[PDB]
Parts: sequence; structure tokens; C-alpha cells
Amino acid sequence: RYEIRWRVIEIYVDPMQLPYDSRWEFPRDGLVLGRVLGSGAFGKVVEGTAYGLSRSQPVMKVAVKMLKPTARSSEKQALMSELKIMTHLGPHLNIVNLLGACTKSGPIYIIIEYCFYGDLVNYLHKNRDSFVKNLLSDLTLLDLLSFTYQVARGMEFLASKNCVHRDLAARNVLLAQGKIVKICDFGLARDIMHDSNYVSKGSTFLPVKWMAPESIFDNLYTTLSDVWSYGILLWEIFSLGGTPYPGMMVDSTFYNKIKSGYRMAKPDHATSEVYEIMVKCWNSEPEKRPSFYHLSEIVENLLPGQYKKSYEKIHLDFLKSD
Repeated sequence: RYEIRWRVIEIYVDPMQLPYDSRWEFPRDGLVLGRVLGSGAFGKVVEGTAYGLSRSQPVMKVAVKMLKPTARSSEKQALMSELKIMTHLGPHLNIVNLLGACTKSGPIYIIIEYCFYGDLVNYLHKNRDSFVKNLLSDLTLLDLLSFTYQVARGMEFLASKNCVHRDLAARNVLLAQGKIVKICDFGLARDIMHDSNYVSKGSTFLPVKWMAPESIFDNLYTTLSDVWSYGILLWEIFSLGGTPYPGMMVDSTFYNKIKSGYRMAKPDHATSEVYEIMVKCWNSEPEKRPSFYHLSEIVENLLPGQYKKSYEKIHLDFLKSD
């Protein structure tokens, strides 16, 4: 069934034992549902308009997560668990934030931030052929570095909450208005049983091409394994939406080849400094990989100083907005 891939370290936190703060409860007729943004095997994410959800934005475009009407009660529980995890984590500029929920009398709706530009993969495919003050407003290398920095800041936030993503990839990174990057788990809009990014391993389907060796062979997921996935994500960005390990099929050969030390070559549009970051993220020893805090420091030094000021002004607006 559908279940968010995110996990919080307590031994993992059991989301069914977490409380649901009813302050998030939003009346159902305050929500008007629109077209689908992504439809998967267990549910979908649709556009919506929320009335009175924000005092500063009395009429606000949102996104809404929901299951199929045939959802079993155990699938309903999984959606509540994701809802509880999001309230437990709290908000940050660079994650798809929870805004409210409809959990009384009927299907569970999770109301989340609407991201105008969609996922990063489709955004890169849209602007591949076209490849300072307008970086964070409505491609160039600076755009790619802006994406690189904001993902690091978003993952630094998740890491600071002892949260492991476990499916970090460009398909799970959305772009909102102002070119603000927002990490999420968009698995509800996918069918991992019929998606070439997910490979049958054991009794499930896993994003093997994005997974660190310790996650593949030892089922160990840590923030440092997210850093490996972050390096693969950077390959996606600077290849302008390319598929990792192009031409190679995931089989027993692939696992041992990566374990033996094979790594992707530099993407054509990556700088030498950007590729060195990816190489660091792909260290076989997880403790040699840089933390997301250090990654944010490294990438920030690759961007113009005025970008950092523009970022924090947007960040400030986010924190002051209610």
C-alpha cells in the first residue's frame, strides 16, 4: 500500500503512536478540488483552492493528497501517519509544507503547498534546450546551483529533525513560485511497480540507482545515505534531467559494480567543483561523505554573495508569513 518513505529516528519513530494536532483540521467545504497533478496506484495529488486556510491569503491555491475511494482502512492509517510525521517535523522553506487536513467524516485530505513549476525533472526537460537578481523570481548554471543549494538547505532541515528521506531524487523535488525548491515524497502520484526508476528487489520496488551501497546490501538508511542520493540528484540536475547510469540495467552486476567502486562520469554541464561534490557524496565509507550542513556551506560559496542575501529575504518572508 501507499506509505511515505520518510522515517524519523527515535529505533525508528512509530507514526501511529504520534498524536494528530486537531489545529490542522480544515472544513471540507472550504476546499475546492481541481485537476490532477499526479495519479498513482493508491491515490493522487490534485490542485485545490482553499478559502480561509491562511489569514494572509484568504483565497489560496493548494495541493491535496488523497487515496482512491476503495482505500482499505490500513491505507487510511498510512495517510494519517504521513500527516502526523509532517506536524512532528514542522515547517521549512525548502520542503513541501503541510497547510491543513480534512480527517473527519470521509476520506483524508492532506492539504500541502502548491508548487507552480512542478517537479524538477519535468522542469529540466522543459528548459533543457534553452540552457543574477532574477534567479529567485518568476536555464543557466546559476539556476542549477540555486537548485543545488536549496536542496541542501531542505535536507539539512530534515537531518536536523533526525529524519531520513530514503527516496531523495529530482522527481521528489518540486519548484514553487519564485523558483523556491521544495523537497517532498511524491510517491502517491506514482506506481513503483511500473516505474523504471524503481527496481524489484526482495519483496518490493526500490530506487536502486539513487541508493547508497549500505542501503542496498545492508538495508541501512541514514542521513549519510541521503547524501549519496543527493549526489545522484546533482547528477540529474547537471545532466538537465538525464537518467542516472544511462544505458546500464539494474541487475546483480550493477550492485557489485557500484560496490567495487564504479561511479558516473562528470555531467557535461557540471563544473569541476560541482563534480567534486558528487564524488565526495559517493564515498563508499558513509562517514567520509559530507553532512548537509557542510554541503550548504560549500554550495553557498559557489554562488554569488548577493544570492545568499536574496535567499534569506525570501526565507525571512516565509518565516514571518502566517
